[PDB]
Amino acid sequence: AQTVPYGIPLIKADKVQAQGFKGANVKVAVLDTGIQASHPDLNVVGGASFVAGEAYNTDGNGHGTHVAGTVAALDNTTGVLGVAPSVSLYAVKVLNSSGSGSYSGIVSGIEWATTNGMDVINMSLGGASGSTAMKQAVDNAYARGVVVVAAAGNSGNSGSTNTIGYPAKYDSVIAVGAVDSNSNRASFSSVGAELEVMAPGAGVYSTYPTNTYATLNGTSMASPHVAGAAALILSKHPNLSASQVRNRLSSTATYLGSSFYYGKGLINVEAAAQ
Ligand SMILES: [Ca+2]
Repeated sequence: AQTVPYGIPLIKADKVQAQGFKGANVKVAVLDTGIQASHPDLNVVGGASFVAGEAYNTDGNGHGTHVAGTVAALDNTTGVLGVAPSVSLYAVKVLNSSGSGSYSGIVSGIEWATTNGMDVINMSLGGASGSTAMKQAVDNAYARGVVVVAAAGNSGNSGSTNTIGYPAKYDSVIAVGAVDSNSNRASFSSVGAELEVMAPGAGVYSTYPTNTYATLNGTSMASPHVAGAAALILSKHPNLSASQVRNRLSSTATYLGSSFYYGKGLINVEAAAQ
């Protein structure tokens, strides 16, 4: 039996898929802790590792495999279902088994993706400080027509302070916040002026290391929902530029409240791709 995470119906991804658009021919790269490529519910086409001692196709953490599942868990009779199950999946390992990585390793990942013709880049990661090299790698991938999506951060609320991390904070990157199955913002979801859109990030069920599925909380689970949506929109309107895809996302977002806590609102892929 194949389970369908509340995340996909909530963003209306099920309606677009029903139309026949599943992200086919779109190249999405997940910049994470890698992916357990042997997982029966995932199809990794390629990737690269910029972390010493670890190949791109193994996930000794779980984070990468789970984020990858949210974007493209195969549409079969088992496991879960991704937002864009027909996407071309690339695993770019920029974080080690402990979920950490260096600026250089990440910059190399961003660069590799841009150079290898990735259409969408997912970065479920963030740090308190940015780097000018990271800022250029991102501004360029975006300028080169690549859709860059990043988790906004799990620093939650803290008085009236900006808790958005990098690279989510850079203009060429879409900062994704998290909400639960009731569309209520999750208390851990970072807040700040740079917040752009919200997506299911609380209790999301997805693929997990050694042929299984688990549930996790975090803006990291939210980001892959927006990356899968970008891929859906593109599988329908191949001619759109990254800038246009991104605008359709924030323009057709279901208003939830102040932009500081929700951005433009919960994404609606049916409205964005129409
Ligand atoms: Ca499946």
